[PDB]
Amino acid sequence: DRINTVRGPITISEAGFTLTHEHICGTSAGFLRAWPEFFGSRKALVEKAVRGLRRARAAGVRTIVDVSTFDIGRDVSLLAEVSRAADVHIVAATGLWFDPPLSMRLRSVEELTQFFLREIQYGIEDTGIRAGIIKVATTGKATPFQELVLRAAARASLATGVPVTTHTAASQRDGEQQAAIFESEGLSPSRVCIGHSDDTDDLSYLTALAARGYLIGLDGIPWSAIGLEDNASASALLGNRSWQTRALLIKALIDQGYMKQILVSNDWTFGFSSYVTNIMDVMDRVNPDGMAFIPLRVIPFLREKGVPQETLAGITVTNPARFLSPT
Amino acid sequence: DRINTVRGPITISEAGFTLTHEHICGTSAGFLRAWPEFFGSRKALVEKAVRGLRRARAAGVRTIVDVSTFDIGRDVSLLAEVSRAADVHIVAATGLWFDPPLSMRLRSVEELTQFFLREIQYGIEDTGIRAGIIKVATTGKATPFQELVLRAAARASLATGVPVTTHTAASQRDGEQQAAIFESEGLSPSRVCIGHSDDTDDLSYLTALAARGYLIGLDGIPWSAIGLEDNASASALLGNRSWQTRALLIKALIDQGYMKQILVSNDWTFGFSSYVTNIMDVMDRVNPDGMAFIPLRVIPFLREKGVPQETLAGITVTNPARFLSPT
Ligand SMILES: CP(=O)(O)OC1CCCCC1
Ligand SMILES: CP(=O)(O)OC1CCCCC1
Ligand SMILES: [Co+2]
Ligand SMILES: [Co+2]
Ligand SMILES: [Co+2]
Ligand SMILES: [Co+2]
Repeated sequence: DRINTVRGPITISEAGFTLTHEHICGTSAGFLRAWPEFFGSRKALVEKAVRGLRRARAAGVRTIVDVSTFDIGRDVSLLAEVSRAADVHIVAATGLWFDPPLSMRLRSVEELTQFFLREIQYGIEDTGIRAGIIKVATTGKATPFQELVLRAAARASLATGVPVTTHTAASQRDGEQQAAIFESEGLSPSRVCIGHSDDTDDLSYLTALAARGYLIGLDGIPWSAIGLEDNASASALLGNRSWQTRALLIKALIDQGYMKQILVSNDWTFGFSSYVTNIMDVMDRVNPDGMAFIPLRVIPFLREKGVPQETLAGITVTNPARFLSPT
Repeated sequence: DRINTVRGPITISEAGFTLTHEHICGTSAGFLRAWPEFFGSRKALVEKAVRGLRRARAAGVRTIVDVSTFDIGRDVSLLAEVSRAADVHIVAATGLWFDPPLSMRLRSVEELTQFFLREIQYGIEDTGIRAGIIKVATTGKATPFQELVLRAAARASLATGVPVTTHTAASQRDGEQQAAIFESEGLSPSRVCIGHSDDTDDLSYLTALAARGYLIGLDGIPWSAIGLEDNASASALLGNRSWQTRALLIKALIDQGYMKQILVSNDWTFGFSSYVTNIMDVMDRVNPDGMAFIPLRVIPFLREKGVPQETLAGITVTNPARFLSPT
């Protein structure tokens, strides 16, 4: 009923339309403070983020969950500033993604548990801002360290009730390995979202996880490099599957009785330094709507395909509410 | 005429006895701010660092060059606080070591040149504290990215006059490849220190580089894991060669007429998170003197072996002053 946001505790009824997997900035630990000029300036990044979230709010969005971890360069002070200026609730994250520095990668499962617990129970850095979600990641078969992160995430979740959201290489069916590891720790499937699931057309994989109680993250609907096959870097990241094909997976899962298991988002950002230099400009040209892509283009598309507004309201309001609530 | 420290510009004479390769904290970008409890607390680390530097000061040290780069988790505000309370000048560093995150590893030579220049000319983060040295690294044959860092370092040094200091896998003769890359950029050998040179006994390698005008960094004299062969992690880090063996390389270069090419240090720290958890405790047990090891143990050892006082004063005061001075 009460979740932690970057502005403090709010009631779950106030969350409303929620985008479950977003980023204010896709960067690296300490990078934004050390080289803000990469993004023009910190002020330019703040202004871009505020304009984007205000446009998303005008379109219907009330809350975004920033799944940026320590290693994605999460700066909660930036999240707080943007949240207040745009009047959009932002849920901060803990956990580790696939670029942890030596000081993180050499740690034991017990040490990582205390770090994730510190960020949820005490606060992130010296801000007092508490995390409301744990972000973990695997890119194919889990490395010994990634297995420790998954276990530590599960132990932190059981102690606080806070949910776990994942990054997967969906074509490699990573969700199954993640699921098995979470369940070996006693974590309930209802507290986990298997993300980047829209990167695959394998419905047998998605429905099986959904049947076990897992939340399915169809979280990168506008990600498409169709038309830009000459740009090798944009093709490798955005993929060659259309926004429509990704959006039709939402309909496919509703039609198989799993409307309560779907979580939708854009996996968008306002700053991107962890890849090639031109990537943010390339991405903004592909999708000028940004985070507003879900209520402006995806919801009307699904209404046109036959999905009722009540089901779409259930996926964007009711589902994230149940997922984010500490249980 | 003036060297930039964490407390502002100082004259050449104010530098005095200088330790050319040290660290206040050996960590990772953003780590100290995100998990200060790893070091007990930030207050505990500051207090330990201030005591250790005051110990070094009473023994003769007036300046240390903290070669902690962005990726070693350099926190210039921590450096400034410790410097003020201990009354020991600290020269901060720019550059990149062997743990760059995605946002750094994906950058071009031009972009990295602008980052290093920003840290020398403008300042580090939002502190206004300017770096007075560029730290780079290779661990065997240079990787494509490490070659870009060395080139960017050379271009940054040529525009500012600030020197370059390196980390080497000395047994692999890395200094020769580093030298070839620096010289191809038009960088003068007198502006470069080939560090970790005390990790090898190959005198023909050290003398050839010294004859070419390079400064030889015999920078980790107390590093020895003799007596603790049971500790796999400490053995792989510190090595099996004695401090005496490392210190006899200073005498060996003085005997072959390269007194002017020697830079001595401890490569010590007060906090260490980029390795195994108990490493700082193990290191403090091996060498309780810390940064005071050079004037308390190495200087009297060399005095007993036949090296005169004016020669040792030349290595510890004159050589660093000439190296650090922007030329
Ligand atoms: C490879 P991944 O989909 O995690 O990349 C993310 C893209 C959005 C910013 C954070 C990184
Ligand atoms: C031999 P290496 O430079 O990796 O070890 C250092 C120890 C002090 C902190 C920075 C790292
Ligand atoms: Co991801
Ligand atoms: Co993401
Ligand atoms: Co080193
Ligand atoms: Co060092």
